[PDB]
Amino acid sequence: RFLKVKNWETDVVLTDTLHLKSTLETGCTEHICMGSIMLPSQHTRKPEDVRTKDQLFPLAKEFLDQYYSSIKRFGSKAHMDRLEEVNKEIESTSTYQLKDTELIYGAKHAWRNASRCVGRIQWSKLQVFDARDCTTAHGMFNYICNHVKYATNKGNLRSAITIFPQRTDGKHDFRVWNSQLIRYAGYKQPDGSTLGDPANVQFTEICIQQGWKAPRGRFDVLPLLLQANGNDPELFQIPPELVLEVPIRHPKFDWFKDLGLKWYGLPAVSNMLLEIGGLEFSACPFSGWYMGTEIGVRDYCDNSRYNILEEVAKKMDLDMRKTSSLWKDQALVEINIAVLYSFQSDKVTIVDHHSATESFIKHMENEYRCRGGCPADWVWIVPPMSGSITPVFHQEMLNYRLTPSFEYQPDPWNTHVWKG
Amino acid sequence: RFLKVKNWETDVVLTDTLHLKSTLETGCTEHICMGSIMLPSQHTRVRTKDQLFPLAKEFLDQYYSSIKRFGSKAHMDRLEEVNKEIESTSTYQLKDTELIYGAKHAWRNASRCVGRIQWSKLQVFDARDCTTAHGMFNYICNHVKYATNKGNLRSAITIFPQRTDGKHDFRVWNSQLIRYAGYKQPDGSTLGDPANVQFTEICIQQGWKAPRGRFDVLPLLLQANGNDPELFQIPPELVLEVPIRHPKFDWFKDLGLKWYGLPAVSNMLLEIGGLEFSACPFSGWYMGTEIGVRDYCDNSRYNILEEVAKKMDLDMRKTSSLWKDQALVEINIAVLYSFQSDKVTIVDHHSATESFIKHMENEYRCRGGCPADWVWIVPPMSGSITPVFHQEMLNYRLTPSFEYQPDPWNTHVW
Ligand code: HEM
Ligand code: HEM
Ligand SMILES: Cc1cc(N)nc(CCc2cc(F)cc(CC[C@@H]3CCCN3)c2)c1
Ligand SMILES: Cc1cc(N)nc(CCc2cc(F)cc(CC[C@@H]3CCCN3)c2)c1
Ligand SMILES: C[C@H](O)[C@H](O)[C@H]1CNc2nc(N)[nH]c(=O)c2N1
Ligand SMILES: C[C@H](O)[C@H](O)[C@H]1CNc2nc(N)[nH]c(=O)c2N1
Ligand SMILES: [Zn+2]
Repeated sequence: RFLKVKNWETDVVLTDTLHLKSTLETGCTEHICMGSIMLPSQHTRKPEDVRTKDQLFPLAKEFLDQYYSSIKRFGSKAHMDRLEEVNKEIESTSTYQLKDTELIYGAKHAWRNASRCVGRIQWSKLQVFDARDCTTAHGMFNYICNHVKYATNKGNLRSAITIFPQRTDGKHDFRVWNSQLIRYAGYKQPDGSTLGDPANVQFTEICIQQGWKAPRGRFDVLPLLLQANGNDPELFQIPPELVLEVPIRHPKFDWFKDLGLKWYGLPAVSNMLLEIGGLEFSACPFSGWYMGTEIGVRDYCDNSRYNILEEVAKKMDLDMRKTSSLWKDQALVEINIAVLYSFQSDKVTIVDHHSATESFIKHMENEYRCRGGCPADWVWIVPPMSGSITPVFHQEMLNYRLTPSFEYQPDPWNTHVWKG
Repeated sequence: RFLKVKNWETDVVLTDTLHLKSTLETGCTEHICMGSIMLPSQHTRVRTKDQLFPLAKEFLDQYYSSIKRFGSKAHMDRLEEVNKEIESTSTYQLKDTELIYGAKHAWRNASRCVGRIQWSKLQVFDARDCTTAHGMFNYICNHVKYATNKGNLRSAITIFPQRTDGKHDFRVWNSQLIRYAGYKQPDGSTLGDPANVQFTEICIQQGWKAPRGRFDVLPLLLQANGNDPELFQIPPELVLEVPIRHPKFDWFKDLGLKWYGLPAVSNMLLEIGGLEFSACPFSGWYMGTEIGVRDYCDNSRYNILEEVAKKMDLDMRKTSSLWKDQALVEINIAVLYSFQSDKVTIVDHHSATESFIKHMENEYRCRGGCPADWVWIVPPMSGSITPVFHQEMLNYRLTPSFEYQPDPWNTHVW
């Protein structure tokens, strides 16, 4: 079966056959589309769902078939020997270890398969750091520091992922309790207002309970809370000289610097789960570089985040009485101009949403031609401002789940059995 | 099976049971989501005697429930009467009350429509007695004048006779009652609206005398009883237009932009209780972004971004100056400002999406849900600063419904 997608701006039609290799489920049915559900059950991974031999060798075999195909060795003796070796290791030890080459392939293809990621043109240039020999939270801290230094590269950002030991019985998990490696604290005040990043209040409170001495400012970089081998997590402070930040100023508005805004340069997601051949890597922080709107639209202008639209619109002296003045849209553009101006001026890698979406369309067409498709989630790919003046708005997309993959997992403070 | 949707800005959670009453199909499966396909086969559209009575029964069931007469004598009598009429005539006719209910509920069920908070105030014009294209023209002029109301726009639909054997179809060939012509210039580009180049051709290539201008109101091409379609010019005094100026940039007027007040979709199919109304033009009032973002700034449409930005003297060397985004906001300020100045009804995308969230809350509370298509509900600019961006939505197909149908010129047995 073949499936066509049309770009309604250019009339380019592409044909998807890759969806036939889709294994996991979407959450939709013929009678209901769940395409706007944020974290459906099919995109998450409960740690209690630890796999049996029963289901593991078919997942391994399918991964290894894909791997050996990509290296033009399908059906070779190396291929058959590896299948044999993995089979014996499973029935004997109930799990198996990936080779270094397989791990690198797996992590690159999990990103390649991430249908919500607009930055996938870069997928083949991922630096994979093998941390599967790590045993303690202190060792995790050291690996994460090296990831941050490497990825940051003094502003010339480089994509990277660090992969800690895989899940065994779900009782000895490695977890990074931070949602991102670098994030600002948030503090609920007694008067109900929030200081700092409202999205991080709950995690900030955990850190404080675990002994963090909170500066209680608006942009305090959170400590790392790291869990090795299923033990209680431990606190660590990232060396501040490793945390690259950018003060936000506007190229025309001199008062903008006086808002006191900054952001960090390195977006590094650390709470997702990497699935490769049925193995589950519960700690696998990865990082790239920012698209401007992630900071300028969502981080700064979501009502439930720093929420700076009013103050910016006040200082611009826009007509704030009626929404039809579009004072919110005007301030939004100026804030996003400032984010991009500030990063470029400091020579920190950033991409604007016009550039990123145009590159994604080129990536997607290439993937149709060389791979037979490119799974893509329109709801997430379209940028959160100026949607229809980017080319992805007009692009039909097919969403399906391929493995290897990144999955969501429950926050560990909800599942952890505390040792004390 | 009893599903929940969450708003991530407010944490409000709603429970949906209405989807269990879904009848048509989405195009998705458990292995693939087609949520961003413009026109799956299901959203496009002869009925045999067999499929028609269950459809009629389902519709009459929900109608008599809505008036609290489910299981009443009147209900059962109507069921058998339509049953008798289908067995006999191979179709049936709706009572006026059922027609009005069916139309309002087709709008209520339109999961892609952000304006549905207004669904119950729709003015239904019964045109089922119409027999000719001149009669269709008369009915449409009356609709346009009633709906326009000197700029105090009112929602309305006009329903022409239902499909019979599929050979006597009533169709409005225009996609909207009021749209601007488009012509392929000899110099290579496109004058007017590029979206309407084909239809503009079929007007000339059927008789129209085009002014070959940039904002020429297209004539109506009306098809009655399956005959050949006929041209009619809508009286200009009935077509309310708005010159587009900016409340700060005096040069804006020199761009020469205008738009019409009345958005009136004319090419969809209305399905009520199995019956098919192939000609059912309906109208409401614009959300500003429809004109300013899509009509004016789409690259396949009037595509004015570059010209506006040049007149603003923005740095167009690099995309990262966000000159497109700046111009886009100013264009959309001008649209709202112009309509508001001329006292023509318009809603901005902030007000409309806030209204839709309130509508969703009402529908979940009083109906058990509200089918909604996030890809279409979220506005084409400033998506995440509108509340619908953060609102999870369940998309499913309820009937009565509006459906797409093939363009007539591809189907007409000429
Ligand atoms: C290199 C530049 C990159 C850019 C510009 C980029 C951009 C984005 C953006 C804007 C999103 C939407 C998420 C949101 O709005 O919060 C996203 C999602 C995602 N990105 Fe990328 N990304 C990049 C690199 C990477 C890398 C290196 C990885 C992994 C190796 C990755 C994996 C993902 C995944 C898994 C998601 C999906 C999250 C979900 O399913 O909810 N990205 N990306
Ligand atoms: C009164 C104010 C109204 C507003 C502000 C409004 C707004 C919108 C918008 C912005 C869209 C998106 C489609 C596009 O971008 O081209 C839409 C779709 C739609 N509207 Fe409404 N509308 C209104 C009235 C009505 C009425 C009176 C009807 C029918 C009686 C209706 C039926 C529909 C349908 C069926 C669609 C979806 C077409 C599809 O499935 O692709 N609307 N509306
Ligand atoms: C690697 C990377 C690059 C880049 N430009 N941006 C990112 C962050 C995007 C991202 C990537 C990702 F994989 C997961 C998330 C979490 C999204 C949450 C879910 C609810 C609220 N938001 C976010 C990562
Ligand atoms: C009644 C009405 C009100 C309003 N504010 N806007 C409209 C027009 C919106 C609309 C409503 C509708 F039902 C159909 C269409 C045509 C869809 C095409 C196909 C892809 C691009 N557009 C458009 C109608
Ligand atoms: C409900 C809705 O799915 C949710 O708000 C989504 C919409 N699209 C998104 N797209 C991106 N890139 N990031 C997001 O967090 C979201 N949130
Ligand atoms: C391919 C994609 O579905 C297409 O561009 C859609 C996206 N969302 C839309 N949303 C609305 N309201 N109107 C549209 O025409 C579209 N076009
Ligand atoms: Zn779907």
